[PDB]
Amino acid sequence: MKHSLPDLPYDYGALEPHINAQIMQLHHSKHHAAFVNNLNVTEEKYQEALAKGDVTAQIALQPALKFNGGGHINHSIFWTNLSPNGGGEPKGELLEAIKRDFGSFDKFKEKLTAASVGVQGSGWGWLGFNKERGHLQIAACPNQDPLQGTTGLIPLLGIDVWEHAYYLQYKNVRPDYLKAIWNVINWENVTERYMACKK
Amino acid sequence: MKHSLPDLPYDYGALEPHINAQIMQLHHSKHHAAFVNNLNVTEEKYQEALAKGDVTAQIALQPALKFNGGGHINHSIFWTNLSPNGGGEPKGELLEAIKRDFGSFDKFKEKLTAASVGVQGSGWGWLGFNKERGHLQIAACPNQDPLQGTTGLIPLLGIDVWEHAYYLQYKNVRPDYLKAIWNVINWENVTERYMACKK
Ligand SMILES: [K+]
Ligand SMILES: [Mn+2]
Ligand SMILES: [Mn+2]
Repeated sequence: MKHSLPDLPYDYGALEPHINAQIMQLHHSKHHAAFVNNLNVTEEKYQEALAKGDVTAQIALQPALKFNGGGHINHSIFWTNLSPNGGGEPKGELLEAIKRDFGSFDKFKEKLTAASVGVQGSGWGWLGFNKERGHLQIAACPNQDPLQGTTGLIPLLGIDVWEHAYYLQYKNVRPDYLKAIWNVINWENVTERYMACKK
Repeated sequence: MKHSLPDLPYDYGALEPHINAQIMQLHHSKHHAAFVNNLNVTEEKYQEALAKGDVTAQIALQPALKFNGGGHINHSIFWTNLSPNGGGEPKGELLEAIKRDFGSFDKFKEKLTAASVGVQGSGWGWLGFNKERGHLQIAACPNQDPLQGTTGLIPLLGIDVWEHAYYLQYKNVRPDYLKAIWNVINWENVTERYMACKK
């Protein structure tokens, strides 16, 4: 009934030196925790407004619902997209799809990096699956706007480019963070999400 | 709760020649009716998504909720803002507030006309009440985004500047529609809404 903060699947320092433990602890225990609690508060308000047929109240709650709900959706995926066992390249059908849709794994990395570096302000870069077209697709999302809820694409790999995802360690140089994060991508998880899209 | 299309407070031809009967009938029985019908469908989908804790579905439903819910809110106010007995100027505290906040009734008309003419695409011009500042305020809203739900201002008088509000009669010449609508403003209703803010 109530959304809950998932435990991080590894130690706060498991991704060093690529993402330091201070970032991981703040990002999970402060940023994500606030989204979950605030999401539950917003949902309860929305349920009351819906039962009363208060459309003005429903609409006034939309920014908080998308922001906190998206924050919960995005970070819950993000933690599983990273791993101390990550990095390198995927294999199997996901690697084949990457080569087919983007030319090569390196070209895909460049395209997702470009989308992630190109976010002006806060947001996310995504590798997604387009169910209707049956192929991979890159998109960027502002703030906490979640991929599937706002575009219909199924999320496979998300790169958080909010400043809190990198600033303590990499300061203003977002490209240094993007270079580092490729070393911890949990391709086992991305592959699982991809295979779940195909039937 | 099931939303319902409110009866129009007058005959479809009651606002002639300023807004013709064909427009009024289409606007109420087709456009507003569709907002009500689609709002009810969207609200039911939201009830299902809330019970399942499906945040992705909640967020995917937001555009339809704001569009149809806002359409229902906006048009329900709009019908009461007009009258066959309308036109002229308000009196009492509303006229005093208009003179105080905009300089004169004529200057207020210029400002609300300008905000309404300035909408690029579909939208609405509004005279609202700012509860925190305790004074009147003009704002424009895109599409069916409702005034109170998106800005907190209490709606007093709305001018629909979607093309369906005027096109059959005035074609591309939105300024002619804006000049004509002043002849049917129900200042009695605007006054009631204004006095309800100070009460
Ligand atoms: K360590
Ligand atoms: Mn984040
Ligand atoms: Mn309309």
